[PDB]
Amino acid sequence: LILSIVGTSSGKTTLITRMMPILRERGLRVAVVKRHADSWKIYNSGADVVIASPVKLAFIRRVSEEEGNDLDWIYERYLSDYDLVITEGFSKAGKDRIVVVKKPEEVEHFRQGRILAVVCDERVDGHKWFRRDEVERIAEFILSLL
Amino acid sequence: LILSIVGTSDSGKTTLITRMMPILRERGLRVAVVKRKDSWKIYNSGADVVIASPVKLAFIRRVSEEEGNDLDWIYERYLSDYDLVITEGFSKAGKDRIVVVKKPEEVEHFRQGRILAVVCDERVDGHKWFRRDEVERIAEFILSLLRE
Ligand SMILES: [Cl-]
Ligand SMILES: [Pr+3]
Repeated sequence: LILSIVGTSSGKTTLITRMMPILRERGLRVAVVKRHADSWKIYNSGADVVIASPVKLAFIRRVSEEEGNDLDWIYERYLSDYDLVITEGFSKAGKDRIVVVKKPEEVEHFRQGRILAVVCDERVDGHKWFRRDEVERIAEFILSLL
Repeated sequence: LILSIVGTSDSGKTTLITRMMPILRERGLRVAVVKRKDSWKIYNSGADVVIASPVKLAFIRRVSEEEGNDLDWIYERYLSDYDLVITEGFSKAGKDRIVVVKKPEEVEHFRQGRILAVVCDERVDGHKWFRRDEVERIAEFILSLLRE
């Protein structure tokens, strides 16, 4: 499953990070794609880099514009083994999304794909509506989607 | 093809790699090097993380210790479309290697795989030999082995 969590400036991050223990406890492997719209010397010289450590691996590579803006390429190439892929932002990709906002009027901004739910403290009309701190229920909602 | 750059000077390995890189790349070779705040928060919470931008992508992910130590596992997941993979270290993995040392007798400590050449300011016996400065010659040597 690929799902976008989108909305206004750090409410999105808190939701993702707070839901994460619950999603992982159910046995999901999860990746999060965040778009920005030494090893540096090596990278800067022309090489893509893997940095390997006992418990963490990092891979930094040049991509063409067409690759870097292509969510489904990124997924097919590197994330095909994951149960759940969540984007933070990547709204233009038109994936089904959860919209996380401060004010209900902001929801309107994010109709670039299908709105599965809205997370807001104030009443949101016209959508399935979760309050920001209902992390368990929102996680359960995502688990239902699969 | 995976080539290790091994030896006694951390800085001299890294310098040889970066000086050679523009020459290797001008041949339209695709090269990768393997070496030993919100995305950090997401990572800590238990997600693997992709940071995407129009021309650069970073994939940060949890591994077991054996996976992270395993060059072939890394090659498969990540590196199968490169024309050349360079390793900075990983001497004990036994890949063919270029050995970069200060003193000729240090060469003896890097015999875990095939020694293709030795980089040393002082002449070394029993191996193909370049000085530290001969970056174009060492780069070409690497291009040559690729074409065989
Ligand atoms: Cl080494
Ligand atoms: Pr309710």
